[PDB]
Amino acid sequence: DRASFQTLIQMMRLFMYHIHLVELLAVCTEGKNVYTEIKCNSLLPLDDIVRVVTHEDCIPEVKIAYINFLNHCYVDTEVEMKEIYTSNHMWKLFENFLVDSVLEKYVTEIVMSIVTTFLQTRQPVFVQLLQGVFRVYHCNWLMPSQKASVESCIR
Repeated sequence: DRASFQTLIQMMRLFMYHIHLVELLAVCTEGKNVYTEIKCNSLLPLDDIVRVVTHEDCIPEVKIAYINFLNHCYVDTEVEMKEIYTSNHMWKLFENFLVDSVLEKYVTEIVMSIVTTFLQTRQPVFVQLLQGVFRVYHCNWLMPSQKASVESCIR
C-alpha cells in the first residue's frame, strides 16, 4: 500500500514468495458480482493501474509475473466493470493483448480476456513476430506461435 517492498536479493534468490502469493490470490477468482465485487474491491486496492506502474519495491529472480492474473475479470463483465476493471486498463490491459509467461500469456489472454485489438498502432504485431522468432526455449513459439503473433499484430 505504501510499503510495497518487503524483499531483497531477488526475494532471496521469501519476499518473492510473498509477492507470488499475492499474485496467486489475485489469480484466485475475479471481478464480476458480489463475490466478484469483493474481488473487484481487492483489485481496486491493487489498482491494476498501480501494479502496472510498479516494480521498484524489490528485485525477484523469476518473480516478475506476480500480476499476470489480470484476465479473470471478464465474467459478468458489467459487474466486474462496476467493481472497477479500468483502474489498471492502461498498462495491464496493454500487456494482455499486446503482441498479436508474457510470451505465452498474450495468446491465451487475447483469446480469454475480453479486450480490443492491440502504422502507429502496430507494436504488438512486431512483438509477436519476435516471439515466433526465438529458439532458445523448448520449442516455445514455433511456426504456429509465429502465425499467432502475426494475427495479433493484424488485430
